[PDB]
Amino acid sequence: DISTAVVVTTISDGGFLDRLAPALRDAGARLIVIPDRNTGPALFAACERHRRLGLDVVCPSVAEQQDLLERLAVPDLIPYHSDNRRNVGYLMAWMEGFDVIVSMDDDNLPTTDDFVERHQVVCQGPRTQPVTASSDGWFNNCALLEVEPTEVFPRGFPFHARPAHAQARTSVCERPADVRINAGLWLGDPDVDAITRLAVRPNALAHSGGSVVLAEGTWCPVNSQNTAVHRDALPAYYFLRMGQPVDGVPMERFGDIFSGYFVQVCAQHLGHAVRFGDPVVEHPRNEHDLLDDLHKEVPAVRLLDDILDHLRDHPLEGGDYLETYESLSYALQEIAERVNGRAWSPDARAFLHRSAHLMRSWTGALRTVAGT
Repeated sequence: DISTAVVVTTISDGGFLDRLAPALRDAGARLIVIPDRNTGPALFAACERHRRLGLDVVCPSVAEQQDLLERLAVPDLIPYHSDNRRNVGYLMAWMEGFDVIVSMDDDNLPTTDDFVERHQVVCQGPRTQPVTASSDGWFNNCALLEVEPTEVFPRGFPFHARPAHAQARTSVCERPADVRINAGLWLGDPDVDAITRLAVRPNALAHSGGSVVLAEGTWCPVNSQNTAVHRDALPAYYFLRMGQPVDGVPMERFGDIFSGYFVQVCAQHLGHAVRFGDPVVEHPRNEHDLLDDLHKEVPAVRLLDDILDHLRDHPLEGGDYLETYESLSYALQEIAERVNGRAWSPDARAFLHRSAHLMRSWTGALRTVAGT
């Protein structure tokens, strides 16, 4: 019997619970809600109300969060006033021993009653199955949706790849694959970068293309808004800390762009696969300072293409996700000094070195829980 924990970090009143609780109550999943400093006492009351409405929801105060993190010798790992606190749920799910961790934004909702069931596709084992390859090494998961004005790419999709991608070949082949990451897609406002939402304000109308499993060597960004990770891969899913300056501008909003590529690079080196498609969620068009999104995303966007390129020519070592993830952190340190370009000021290069330390601090903590 497959156990599942859904992880959500929020500073809201808690109102999403009222419409989120159905899919998770019926499937008997656990919801881990990770509050921050600024989370009013509304949520906790919504937490306990929904609990004896049947739902297995837990909601640890910042105080409980910091007790746990001190015991794991990681008091400074996870900052406050940040959706990085997601990581606290990840850890808790992994300690309690769930099979499936689903990362959810406090912002979208299941559109089907089989939501939890379809995310269990990451516990079906290795089997031969249709596998999707792309001659350019990239796959565009938004091609699986009907958007509205024009075609779009996902947030985190590399920019150097987009012009030639229309001329790439897509294959499908029955081959051994082992799905460990299921990235479910989004109706309404699709997960595009700020550059794209300013330009075309896309609207995702339907899920039309079914689902796919990417061949080794075919990559695609994976966010943490509607994503199932098998407990084994959880170690490589550390949500990257934002705030590092690129040429003086502090990076924000790409912590899951890095997590999604890091777990994917890691999964593939271990013979595992990323899946895209169902279960789909609806993400309401809740617009805000789109210009401020852009200023926050441009620093990370200026780096990501060079980082991806160098990751393709860096072999990793390791037999499990922890060992592979630490290998990756060391590769990022070498990439940091090898890479060239106008955006690679000394603070940008140092960004890779600090995240690398932070990934190893994260794996250190996993090692302590698993040592006792």
